[PDB]
Amino acid sequence: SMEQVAMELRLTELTRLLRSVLDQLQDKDPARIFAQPVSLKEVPDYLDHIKHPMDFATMRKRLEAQGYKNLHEFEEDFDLIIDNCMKYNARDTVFYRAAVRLRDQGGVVLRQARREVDSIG
Ligand code: NA
Repeated sequence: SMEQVAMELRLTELTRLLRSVLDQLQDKDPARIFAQPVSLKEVPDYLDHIKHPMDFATMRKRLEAQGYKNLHEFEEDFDLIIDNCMKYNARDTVFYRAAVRLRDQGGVVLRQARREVDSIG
């Protein structure tokens, strides 16, 4: 149906916007602390601590399968990246501090992204 096609065109346009949002968020992590999943080879106990791991590559795989239906879903995953890090790592570490910085800087990007997704519908 044409109704189905139009919904698919909306999903595709959301995906295009979320890709640009994701590039912008990832530029706020120049050290690439959040680029890849935490390795279970190098933190074997990780899954005893963190129930829902997340990272930018896993977000990008989901994005390219057009697996985000709205901004809320994408934000949930971004927040997991930050929130997992701040729980596993202590306040005085380079990791926790990189999470704080990504959060603060990412908040700006997401503030306007929420306006653009509303605005363009
Ligand atoms: Na902690």
